[PDB]
Amino acid sequence: MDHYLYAINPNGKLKWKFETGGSVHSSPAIGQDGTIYVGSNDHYLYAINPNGKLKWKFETGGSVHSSPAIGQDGTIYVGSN
Amino acid sequence: MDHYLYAINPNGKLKWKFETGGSVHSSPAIGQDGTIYVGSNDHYLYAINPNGKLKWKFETGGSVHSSPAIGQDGTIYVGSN
Amino acid sequence: MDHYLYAINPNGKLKWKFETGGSVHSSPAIGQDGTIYVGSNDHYLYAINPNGKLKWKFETGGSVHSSPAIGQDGTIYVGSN
Amino acid sequence: MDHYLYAINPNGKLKWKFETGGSVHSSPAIGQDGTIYVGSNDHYLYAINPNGKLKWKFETGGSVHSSPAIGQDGTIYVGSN
Repeated sequence: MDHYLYAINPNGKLKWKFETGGSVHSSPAIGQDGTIYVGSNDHYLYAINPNGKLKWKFETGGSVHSSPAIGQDGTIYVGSN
Repeated sequence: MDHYLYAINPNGKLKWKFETGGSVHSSPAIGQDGTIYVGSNDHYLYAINPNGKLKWKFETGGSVHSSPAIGQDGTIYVGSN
Repeated sequence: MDHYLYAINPNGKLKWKFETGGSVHSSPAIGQDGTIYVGSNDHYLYAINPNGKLKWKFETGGSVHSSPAIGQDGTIYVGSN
Repeated sequence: MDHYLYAINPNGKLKWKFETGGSVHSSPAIGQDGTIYVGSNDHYLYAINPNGKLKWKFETGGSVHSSPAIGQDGTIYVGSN
């Protein structure tokens, strides 16, 4: 499979996709600085930069179907399976 | 099973329905000009006008479960299976 | 099973629950007038009043795991399975 | 499998994790005082402080897949299986 997070332009064209190690069921969230957070079936929560490069990957105990929330001070909240 | 994205008035009467290729697990998102986006299990991220006409669809490698998010500049982000 | 939509108070106590005909996997959305919209495994999208009584129920072709969006003019958008 | 709700800093380092009873499919939501809410497959809608301490949990009849929504007045809405 593909396992990618997609970033698509208003005109229908691709901007970038980013690869995780498993399927992306989480829905993306976007913090004040433009960072995109999303979970994967591969265990991690991923921080991707607006241009599509990894920022960091945090590792939890299981797959991530829960979708992140961002609180005022920038904390990212998400559950794990 | 149904497979549509439904537009329904606050009064409860249907406004329009747009048939996609498979079940819509994806929750829609609304951009600045009012375009509605939503994944489809037919592997596409769809984008609909406020009048039920297809604007465009973007082909992903797999089923799109993830619900899209929209950045400040209109970029549409979403994950695929 | 229960099939209910729950409305819980900041203090942990119950305000009301509402019964559908099947399981509630959709996540709720809230329109400007306080109306709560959510889907069910039983096929319908449900409009519930702030006090917990039905407002109307719209019927689609399949179960509703997609979660609704509300656009500016009050349209409710949701997919079906 | 993991079962936690994770709080992670914008820098990527863990802030706290709060163990719930089962997998967290539910996506969290953030209220006015900063309380984080989230369902759990252990049949509860949880509510966490910004410091990883349980505020309260509310027992539903079944697994809570739905992600909560919050009204103007702080009421927490959510659906159950």
